[PDB]
Amino acid sequence: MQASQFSAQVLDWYDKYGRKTLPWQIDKTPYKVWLSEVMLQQTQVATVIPYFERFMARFPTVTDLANAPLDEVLHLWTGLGYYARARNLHKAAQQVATLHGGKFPETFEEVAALPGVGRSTAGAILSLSLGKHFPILDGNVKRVLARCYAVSGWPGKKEVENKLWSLSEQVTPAVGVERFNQAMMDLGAMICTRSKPKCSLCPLQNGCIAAANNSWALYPGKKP
Ligand code: SF4
Repeated sequence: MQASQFSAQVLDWYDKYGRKTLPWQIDKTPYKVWLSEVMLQQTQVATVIPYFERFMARFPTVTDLANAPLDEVLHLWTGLGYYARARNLHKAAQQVATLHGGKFPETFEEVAALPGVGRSTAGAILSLSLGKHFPILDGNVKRVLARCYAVSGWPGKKEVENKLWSLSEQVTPAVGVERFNQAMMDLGAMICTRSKPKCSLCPLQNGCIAAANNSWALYPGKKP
């Protein structure tokens, strides 16, 4: 499907059905988007929301998080699993307090230099909170693009992951990037699911190659 048609259909879909009232979209900031991206990495949204709210009440700024004892951070994380995320979260807050005056960095290289933050998390923080023109590629997004454009192969191989980053760059627009990147997370979470995707509710169904051939189970490829 042509890229300009892809982005316009995703944006029109988000206008009419999209998630717009999550706590981190009210009065968005880079701090709020970073905290939400780290909690969502290995946890589903319904579980994350109460934890996000308790972390913003206790730590209203990144300096408050940096100055707190690591044990108080681990105690509030209890129940989220995957505690390396919490240890990296605290070190990253200390780096922002120490190197950047307590203000969350706004350039890609400085954001991705934080522990716990990779290439997709960095572009999510800067596109969603400030409107910068960066694409994302988490597991939800990988599945939508690999099925729409029939990208087989395991994304654990570099050549395959690079093909997926190039497709995400191509379909991600500059006008409406904040809406588009949230919409691709929503589609991958709620519509183009791992098992039996809901293609009749998908705004890409008229041009998706997997839907034309009922071949969604081939994309992305699995570990060989
Ligand atoms: S039409 Fe179906 S397989 Fe294609 S992107 Fe949408 S939900 Fe996924």
